[PDB]
Amino acid sequence: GSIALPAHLRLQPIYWSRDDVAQWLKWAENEFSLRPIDSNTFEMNGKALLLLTKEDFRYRSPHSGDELYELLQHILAQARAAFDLYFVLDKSGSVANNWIEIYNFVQQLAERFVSPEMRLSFIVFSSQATIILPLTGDRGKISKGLEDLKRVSPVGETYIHEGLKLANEQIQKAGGLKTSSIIIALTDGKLDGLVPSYAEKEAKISRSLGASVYAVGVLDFEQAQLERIADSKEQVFPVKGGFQALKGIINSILAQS
Ligand SMILES: [Cl-]
Ligand SMILES: [Cl-]
Ligand SMILES: [Mg+2]
Repeated sequence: GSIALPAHLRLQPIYWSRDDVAQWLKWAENEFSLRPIDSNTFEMNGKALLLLTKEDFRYRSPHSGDELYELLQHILAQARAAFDLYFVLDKSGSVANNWIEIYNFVQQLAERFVSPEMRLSFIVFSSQATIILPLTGDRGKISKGLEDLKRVSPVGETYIHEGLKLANEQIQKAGGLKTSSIIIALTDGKLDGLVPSYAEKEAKISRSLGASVYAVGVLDFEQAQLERIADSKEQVFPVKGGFQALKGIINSILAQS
């Protein structure tokens, strides 16, 4: 159910400009090996595009119209799905020179998930874990949540199982059917002592609650270590992957609905 939508394109198509519709068309054509689509085939914005019928799509693109209609529908269906995103953020001394890297990632990601049925929660952890921002879809509270993350000063050990625990406890209380709970751990992978075991054990609880566990490594990280925390190796993304990993995880999350 994956749609490799370009990063630029807003999550919701009703905000697409006339130029976004052209760019969607150019992308769809290379992504899906479609026959040449005239860039003048849909001369309208997203609002207008949502009013065309499938048969209109066929009139306008006899070769690819039905496919483009369904492609839109999937895009729209994932843009309206419910998501609980829980960011588990490493604040240990291992990442002191990389707090920049973690924060700008969390912010880029939060500024994309803006639909009314998307809530976010910010959790930090070092030796202990703390909830900076309780799960909420309130943009105003989320902004203060971001402003608090900027002042985080990284210190301590890497007790990542404490961080996942605070995600779990929130999911227990408001996790629901048709509410894809997602966990995004931004860490460096340097786990000492029993933390690897407790982490792999605690990520299973997340999977036992219906949540999907994504791992995002910062700077130089242990690839194998994260692979054991995330659901699959396909759910591990390097933060240094820039706009390319950032797109990848978005569409991976969106296709969880
Ligand atoms: Cl929309
Ligand atoms: Cl450490
Ligand atoms: Mg560390």
